[PDB]
Amino acid sequence: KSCCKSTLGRNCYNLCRARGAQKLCANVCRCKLTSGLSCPKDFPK
Amino acid sequence: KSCCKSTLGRNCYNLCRARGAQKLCANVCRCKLTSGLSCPKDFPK
Amino acid sequence: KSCCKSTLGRNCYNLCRARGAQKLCANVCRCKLTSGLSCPKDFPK
Amino acid sequence: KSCCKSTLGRNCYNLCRARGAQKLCANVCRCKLTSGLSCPKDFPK
Repeated sequence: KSCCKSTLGRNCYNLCRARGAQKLCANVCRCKLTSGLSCPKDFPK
Repeated sequence: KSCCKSTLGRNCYNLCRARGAQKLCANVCRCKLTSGLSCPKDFPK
Repeated sequence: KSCCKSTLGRNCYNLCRARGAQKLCANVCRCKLTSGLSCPKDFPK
Repeated sequence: KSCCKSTLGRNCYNLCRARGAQKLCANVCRCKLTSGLSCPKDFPK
């Protein structure tokens, strides 16, 4: 699951995924990938 | 597939998975992960 | 995809998968695992 | 996702996948595998 800090980072990640991998997109859009089924409180977007 | 020993361990695993990986949750909730499509007799929950 | 040589090997594999991994079950039931979407002529079951 | 350069390469890849892996089929049919959800402009088929 990807978990972003802001709505900005969420749009960033989704657009990035058109051509990039999860892991690279998470980094550039300041998002976090988690193994859990829910996002932490601090990465709710 | 995850296979737990008790109902307690099952609730434990399911809640744990909100933020943890299968493998760490199995350990802490005393469950077992199997490659089979069914659970052994001793981990039926 | 699993591809078996006989119907016997097919029942064997399916039952085996209740508790075993694809790779171990293929071996014991004399089946083959393929990356292709179809089975070879010689493993049609 | 697989992304091919021509329709020819697309038919090539799809037929190849009946018996081959993604990675080998991409190579022989001159296609590219991408982690992105969309294909680059130069591999649109």
